[PDB]
Amino acid sequence: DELKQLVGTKAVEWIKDGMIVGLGTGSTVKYMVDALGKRVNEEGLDIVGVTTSIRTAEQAKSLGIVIKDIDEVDHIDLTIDGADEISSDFQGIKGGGAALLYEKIVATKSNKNMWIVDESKMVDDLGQFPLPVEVIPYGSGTVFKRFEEKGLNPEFRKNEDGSLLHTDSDNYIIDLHLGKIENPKELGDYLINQVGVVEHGLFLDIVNTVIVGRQDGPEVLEAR
Amino acid sequence: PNQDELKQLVGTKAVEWIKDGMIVGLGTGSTVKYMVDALGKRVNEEGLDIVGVTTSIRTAEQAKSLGIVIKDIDEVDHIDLTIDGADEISSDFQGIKGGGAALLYEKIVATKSNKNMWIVDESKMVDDLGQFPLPVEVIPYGSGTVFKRFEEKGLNPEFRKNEDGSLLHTDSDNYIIDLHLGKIENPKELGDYLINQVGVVEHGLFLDIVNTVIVGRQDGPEVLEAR
Ligand SMILES: [K+]
Ligand SMILES: [K+]
Repeated sequence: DELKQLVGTKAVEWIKDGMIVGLGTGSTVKYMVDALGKRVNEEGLDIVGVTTSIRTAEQAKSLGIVIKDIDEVDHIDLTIDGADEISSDFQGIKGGGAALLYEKIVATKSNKNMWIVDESKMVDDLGQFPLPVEVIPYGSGTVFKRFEEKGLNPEFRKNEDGSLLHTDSDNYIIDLHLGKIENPKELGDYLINQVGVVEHGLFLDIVNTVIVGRQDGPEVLEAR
Repeated sequence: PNQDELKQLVGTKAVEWIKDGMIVGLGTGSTVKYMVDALGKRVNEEGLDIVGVTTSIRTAEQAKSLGIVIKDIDEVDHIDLTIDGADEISSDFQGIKGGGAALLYEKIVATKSNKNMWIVDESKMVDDLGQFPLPVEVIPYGSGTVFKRFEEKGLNPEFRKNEDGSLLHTDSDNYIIDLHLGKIENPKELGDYLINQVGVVEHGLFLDIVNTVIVGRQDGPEVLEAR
């Protein structure tokens, strides 16, 4: 929590008056949103937020931040979100919290993307964290069998009570337990070209800046 | 009229490919309607034994009303043959589908199927695809943004509406944007672009899929072996 809070506080230095800002999810982002509300309510910062989730929208609105729908703004200047893993090549896995689709829709509209993470999220190669894939329910068992045959070690995502998780768009999630993803661009191409795959959790050539929480403070890394 | 008679002709001709014990994918549309009627006849009046796998809620409603057994696609381990319609078939046997808004489940079923047969009246045969607007199935969240990207890309998009003017919802509860492209000279490139767009679930280009086409002509059905 200590690392998350220094990073969330540092991140809001990137926000400028007049901006439209995408706000992501996670414990790390929660600290950032609190520090953003601080600036809005003490320093007169004027901005509009777009969020990847309800929980964040409700937090931002309780702080007096104006939130609009994605299709109500003509651009997003900067989106600040967390990540489940970030590799040495600055490719990400996201959607551990099941919102990979809306996260990618917000990221794609955004001019810049910043990810804020503690040190434990930085890996050499992606793949220890299971890769989520959003799948149309009808035929999802057959998609699962294709993934099993390819060697991707698929598992359907469950709610705490063991029922199938349904996403915001009413799809299922299949997590792939891959171990190591040496070629994420090849895997992403395979996945998106499978019938019934709506989106996957590889966020490739997206993040521009990363802020990493280390024991000695936040470190800023430029990706692209 | 003449067009209904051609659709009737190919729908009746198509059911000859159906044999006892097959698992058959059932398409969607006004031509498929005749085929499902013909299949029902063979089931109820000839004791033909098969299992159907549907591509839309409409087709399942028709098949159930006829006593055709329908199984979920994930309850069958293979599909022998799928018989569906098409909005356009090009001279190299590529298709546009989705005029009936069922492109996604149509493509899911076709992909499981060992063989795919399309049944059409002669008006469906084109040299190049594209006069018929290309349907694209899109996630609702962010779909105005997607629409604007297509507009900027010069793709002439239009959201699919019901007859009352409200937005059409597909069986999976997505929207459809039809693209008024006029002529599509490189459909593989176009398919690749569309599927790579965030928020696009599936598109109506059905490339290197169809095996057999039955075309209803003025002098009868012509069977074309595509691949
Ligand atoms: K896909
Ligand atoms: K897509």
